[PDB]
Amino acid sequence: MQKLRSVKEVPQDLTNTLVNIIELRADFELAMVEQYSPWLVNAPTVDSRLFVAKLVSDELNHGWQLVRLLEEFKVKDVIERISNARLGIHKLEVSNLPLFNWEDVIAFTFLVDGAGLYQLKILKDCSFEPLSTLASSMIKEEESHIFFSQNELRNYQNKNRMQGAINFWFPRAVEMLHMTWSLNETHLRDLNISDLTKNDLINGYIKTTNEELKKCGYNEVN
Amino acid sequence: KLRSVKEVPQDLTNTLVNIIELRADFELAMVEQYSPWLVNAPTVDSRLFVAKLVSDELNHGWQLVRLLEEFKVKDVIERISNARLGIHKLEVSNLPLFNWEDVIAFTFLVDGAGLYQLKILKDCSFEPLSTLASSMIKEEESHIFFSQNELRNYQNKNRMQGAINFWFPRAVEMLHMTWSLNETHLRDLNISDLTKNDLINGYIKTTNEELKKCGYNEVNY
Repeated sequence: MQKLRSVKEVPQDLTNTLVNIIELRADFELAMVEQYSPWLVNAPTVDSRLFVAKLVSDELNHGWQLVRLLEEFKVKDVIERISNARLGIHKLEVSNLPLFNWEDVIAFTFLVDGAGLYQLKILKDCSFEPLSTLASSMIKEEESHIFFSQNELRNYQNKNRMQGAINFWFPRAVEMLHMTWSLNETHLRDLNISDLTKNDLINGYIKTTNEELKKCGYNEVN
Repeated sequence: KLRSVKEVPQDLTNTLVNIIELRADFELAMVEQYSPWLVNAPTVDSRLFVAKLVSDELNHGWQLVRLLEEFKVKDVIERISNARLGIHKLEVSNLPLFNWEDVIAFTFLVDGAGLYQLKILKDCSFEPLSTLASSMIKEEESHIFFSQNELRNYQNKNRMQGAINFWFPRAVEMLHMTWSLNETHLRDLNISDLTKNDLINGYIKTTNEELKKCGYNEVNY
């Protein structure tokens, strides 16, 4: 397919869907800044606190690189809405939930941030070059978040308390993946990202995640 | 020059531990003080800076705590780890930064005053602390540079002056908190400059000159 290097190369018909895709991703990552911030001080170990600092730094930098992409689209009201968004007025329900306990941080990183990586791997093939380049550079940082959470899962002592957190966040991660299904299918095909709304992504996410949970010593969520 | 804890005489150990503890507590308190501003700073560049400062202070603070592990002071390490707003050593470390002008004034004046002390600690006889103090100077100087730019660009100059007038005497008070340390022990550790009046007089003089160059009124203590 032919690439779209600039906003000038994007037809007016595609702008609203492309803006909404970038807005949704910017809001998701900036919400993580609020959700993970209490754990800079309260994470159980030194290495854990250092990781929370890295993730917060990564999501904040990712988030404002996405918002900087929107400046080229002349959508000042969308940018102001993203900037003023706080817990309770984020787009996704999963973005309006605080992470009160350490097992919520682990389960959220592994399952919700995990589900977001499945979407990011689709966006790396987007016809709009500024977004596909930005999505590709973010994958390595998100994979280190999953790797850390996988290690925290294996090392967690209260396996019953951890399972309870997995059982809470797993269906919410699945519901989050369904939130793209309202986007224009014709616009997604033109942007080469129609894989976002197919059932195969959700079935593949459930299958692989349940396989990883088993391998980490936890019960599958079905 | 003292390369390890084995090389440190017993009569300096308590003073050296207290110096490292005080610095570790100051920097970890900044994590709590600056954390609300990751989301609430007024601009994108401001939020990015708060992330960098939080990351810097958290990494240096826990590197300072790692030094105390060889001194056999597990109760001191546990006290530092459990410290939260209200039980930090310094009064200035128990004050939240409620408004953006408090963040600017705190960075420029309190973190500024801490850089004056850090420049003295870079010459400490105890090698693991002097090396650690030297590596943070560049990171702390970027915090001051940012706050100087935020000062110049601040629109409500009267509201900014109020924040300066509040934090300047508290930064001066903070510098006096080393005056309870053993003077003989500080000379032996080559850090006696910490308790000299020249440091406080030089800090007030330079800060007031720096304040005027940014378009603000001097503070007389």
